[PDB]
Amino acid sequence: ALPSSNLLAFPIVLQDIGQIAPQYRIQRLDSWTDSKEDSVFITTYGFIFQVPKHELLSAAMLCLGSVPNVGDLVELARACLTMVVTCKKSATDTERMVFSVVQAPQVLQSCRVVANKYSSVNAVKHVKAPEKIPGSGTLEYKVNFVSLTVVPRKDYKIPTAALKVSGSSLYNLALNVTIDVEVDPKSPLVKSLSKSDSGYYANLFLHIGLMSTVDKKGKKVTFDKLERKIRRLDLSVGLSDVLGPSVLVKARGARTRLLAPFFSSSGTACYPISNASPQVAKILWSQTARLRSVKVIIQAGTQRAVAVTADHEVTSTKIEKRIAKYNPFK
Amino acid sequence: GLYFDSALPSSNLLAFPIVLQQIAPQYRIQRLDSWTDSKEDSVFITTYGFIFQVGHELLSAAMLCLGSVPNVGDLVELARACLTMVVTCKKSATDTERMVFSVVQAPQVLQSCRVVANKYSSVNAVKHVKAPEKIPGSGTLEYKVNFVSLTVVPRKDVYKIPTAALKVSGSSLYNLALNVTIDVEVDPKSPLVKSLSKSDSGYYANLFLHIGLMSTVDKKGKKVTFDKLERKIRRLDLSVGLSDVLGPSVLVKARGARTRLLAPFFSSSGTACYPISNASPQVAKILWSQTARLRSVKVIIQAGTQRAVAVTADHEVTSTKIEKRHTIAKYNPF
Repeated sequence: ALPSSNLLAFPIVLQDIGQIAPQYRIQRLDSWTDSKEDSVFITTYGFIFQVPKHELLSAAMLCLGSVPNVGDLVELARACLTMVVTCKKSATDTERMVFSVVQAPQVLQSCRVVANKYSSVNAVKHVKAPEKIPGSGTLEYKVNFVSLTVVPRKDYKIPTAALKVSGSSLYNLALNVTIDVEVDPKSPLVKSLSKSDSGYYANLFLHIGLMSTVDKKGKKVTFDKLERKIRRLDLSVGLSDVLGPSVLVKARGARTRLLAPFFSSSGTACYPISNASPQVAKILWSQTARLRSVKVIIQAGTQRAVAVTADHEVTSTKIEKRIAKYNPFK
Repeated sequence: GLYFDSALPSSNLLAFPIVLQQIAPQYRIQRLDSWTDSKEDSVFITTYGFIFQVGHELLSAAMLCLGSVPNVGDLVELARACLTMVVTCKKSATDTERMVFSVVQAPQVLQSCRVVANKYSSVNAVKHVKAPEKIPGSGTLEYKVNFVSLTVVPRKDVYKIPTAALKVSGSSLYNLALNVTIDVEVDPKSPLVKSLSKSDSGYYANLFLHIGLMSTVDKKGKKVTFDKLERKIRRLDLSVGLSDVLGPSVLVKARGARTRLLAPFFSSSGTACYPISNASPQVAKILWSQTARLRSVKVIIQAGTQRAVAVTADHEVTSTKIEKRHTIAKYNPF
């Protein structure tokens, strides 16, 4: 309380039985290296209505893709509001929400969702409460919040398969991230979070790369050595919105050969929380948040071994500026 | 451990932490087998319980499947043994957050089930933990089993469709699907109401399930009509129930022959089983804690590609039979 974004928890909000002002935010990842070839990543947030004649079922999240870093950004956000979108349930291996673009301004025509006229997304990652969405009827999605992020050719989402690579000659590099969330203590959201005296916070565990267990001359890397490599890697970590709430990791120092594919050639990686942990992602649709702590953790490199081998904590990383505030249009 | 008030079933404590602020072990058995015996028969075992932090603090409800043992012994003694298990857990991650359960002690009757044979299982956390965001990614944690749910069925009947055959799409196919609504017994004071549909009777949950594929043409030439498809589907003679094999799941059965496209969506004995925790993790975990039964199941035709679904209204065809005997049943103390 009281940013207007809190309503994006619907229906898990106090007044759930029975448009207030369209908001927008703009985040630059690197305000010093602005280019016309940078991409503007655009996320919508809003509400699924049943067809007043109009019933509020759920908050929902719709990624548009990107557009070149061209034009005035606040007007690009205004165009996101005049978009007309319909959605139905569907399902493939899981429940899907199919959104259809009915109409959209010309400025949005080069992003993937608008170019394709549709988007089909995992419903548990994109809808607050899919159990609430009828399998039939006439449904509508109303965009009320627009969030744009300008990102330099840091392009860098690790392909999912590479996040699942594993083996007994490897360690799994991972981050134990805790996130403070601002919330009304009488909100039902509060139920699923931890309580400290510093406040309510969420826990996230995130796999960030891989390392070798073994020397150039066969066995075997000492912990001290491993931690020196981690230290040199000199991590910084923030919260962002880049097609959904996202964890940004930046190495300011060199990568080892195994860690190298897990970052762009400029030392950055972007992790969509909605794949990492879908319940944390949806919380952050609605509540302001910032990193409480980030500890870097080493675990064995197969889940079988994770089960029998204790984790090695090393150090904290800096917290690198994790984000924009929602504002009304003026 | 901790408590829950006398009015409601203990199974309702499996909502934790989604509860408004004494509990003994329980079991339930579902029989999908015939009354006679065979060694095609297996006992699938699901456990439900709580992850505690030792540093003794209750964090979240959780579910862990163990796999299956042969149908031998006394099933009430098999269930009792499930409580003797020692299980720790910790977070890990690959592409997604993982919960890793480590079986530290297990009784001899379980030694052949998958999770006990290996001494661990590593599961998608959002599907197996009510509130993964409340679990610390370090610290001392234990999984304590309090509910054990057994399902006896022949092995050949638990035909779960592999992910890829469920994504198979096509311009000249129809998406055959089920629109499933589920009545759930829940108290109105319970926080869980928020995410449910208000019924004239009570509360329901909506679930939309992809079930097979059908051709837009008749073999030897197009183009199948409103009426012929109805024919084929009524001939399929679909029946649908709930159960707890591999967690809360939807059982789907066809009495009739399958067309060439539908075949692989059913076993040679016309059965299929869809874990809800894949279709919808949120409905699945509701089902941990509340009793429930099918409210209604309509058969639906959508286009064969997602692109086309988006431009095409759903055509509702018929309802299915509801196996009134197969429901999300309640537990009994030992």
